[PDB]
Amino acid sequence: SPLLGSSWGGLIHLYTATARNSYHLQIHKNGHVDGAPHQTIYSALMIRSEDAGFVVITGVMSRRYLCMDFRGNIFGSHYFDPENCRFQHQTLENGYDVYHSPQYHFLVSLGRAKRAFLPGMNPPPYSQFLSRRNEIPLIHFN
Ligand SMILES: O=S(=O)(O)OC[C@H]1O[C@@](COS(=O)(=O)O)(O[C@H]2O[C@H](COS(=O)(=O)O)[C@@H](OS(=O)(=O)O)[C@H](OS(=O)(=O)O)[C@H]2OS(=O)(=O)O)[C@@H](OS(=O)(=O)O)[C@@H]1OS(=O)(=O)O
Repeated sequence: SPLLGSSWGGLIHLYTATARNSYHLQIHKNGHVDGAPHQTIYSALMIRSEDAGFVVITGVMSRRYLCMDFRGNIFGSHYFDPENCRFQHQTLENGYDVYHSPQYHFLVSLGRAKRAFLPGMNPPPYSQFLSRRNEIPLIHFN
């Protein structure tokens, strides 16, 4: 499905390129967040950039904001809460990206192992992301 620059929707799929098992972050209609081996309409995200490297991420099809609780668990919420739904984004020296809670420090990741982004150490491979341009034709979104 060859798409033009004016037909991919500006949507991005976050892929755990360096993890042992790589997936695209998926936000389901019910708010559950997991991984999809290949791009799906539910892994298509709108990543809104703000100042100072902060971002607000929304799953286009689920209509939910990516949020995180105090334990680092991520989920999709229909309601935006600044204490849980805004992340600090940053590109590491190795070229991959990480997203972490400015209040809880935990890194966004797909599995049960939650790790805090702390100064003086490197984040684990499973928490590193690569932004992949959406390749799913827009007719599939709704
Ligand atoms: O926190 S831990 O130190 O215990 O590590 C857990 C995370 O380790 C990974 C790899 O991390 S990475 O190196 O940064 O990429 O892999 C480990 O767990 C997976 C998933 O296990 S699970 O029980 O099904 O959930 C194992 O993969 S698999 O064999 O099940 O397919 C890994 O085994 S293997 O090396 O692939 O053979 C296992 O590695 S190890 O034994 O700890 O060395 C992350 O999983 S990953 O994201 O799928 O790559 C783990 O993250 S997780 O949140 O725990 O799932």
